[PDB]
Amino acid sequence: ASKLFSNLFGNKEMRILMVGLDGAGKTTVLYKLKLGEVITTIPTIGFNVETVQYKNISFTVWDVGGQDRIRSLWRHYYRNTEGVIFVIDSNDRSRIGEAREVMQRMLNEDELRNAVWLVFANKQDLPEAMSAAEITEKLGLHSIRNRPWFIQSTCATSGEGLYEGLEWLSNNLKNQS
Ligand SMILES: Nc1nc2c(ncn2[C@@H]2O[C@H](COP(=O)(O)OP(=O)(O)O)[C@@H](OP(=O)(O)O)[C@H]2O)c(=O)[nH]1
Ligand SMILES: [Mg+2]
Repeated sequence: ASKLFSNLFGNKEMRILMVGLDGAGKTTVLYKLKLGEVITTIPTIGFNVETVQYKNISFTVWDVGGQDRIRSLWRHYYRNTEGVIFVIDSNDRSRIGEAREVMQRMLNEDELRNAVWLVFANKQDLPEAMSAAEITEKLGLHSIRNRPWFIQSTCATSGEGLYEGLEWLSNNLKNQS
């Protein structure tokens, strides 16, 4: 319903996990992609998961936070993930430390070791927000080793940057059977 993601994604199977702190703009991203109905599943009371399935592309999304208590189920999703999209509210300096802590925990998860890392520096339409370079430094992305990563400036409201990021992801994502 969006445009040409059919040519991009083709018929390959990309299993994508999109997470980030609440308020980052993940749900906005899902709807803006216009790739399919956003499905809400609650595998466990209090744990809301949103999914979008487009041909062989799957997006699984949920909110994370500094005080998260990971559950076995989370790791079940992790094992089935080929690419991770971590969404950041570029205009929230008060929570960038929290995002860093959460993302660092994920970078150290055994079950996510092979996933390529795409960071969405979202809400870039706000001039007072942090730049992608600032976010790259704060998250410590340059210290990442043996794992492809990329940071993309985005505005989920307008959809700007979303294709560029998913393009990188599609070209770098490593398939796992
Ligand atoms: N300026 C701006 N805002 C954005 C962007 N993306 C999402 N937002 C806004 O950020 C708030 C949270 O987005 P949402 O998708 O629900 O976040 P989440 O799902 O990650 O928790 C929403 O504000 P509301 O509660 O006011 O609707 C939404 O409109 C963006 O690129 N730029
Ligand atoms: Mg949401």
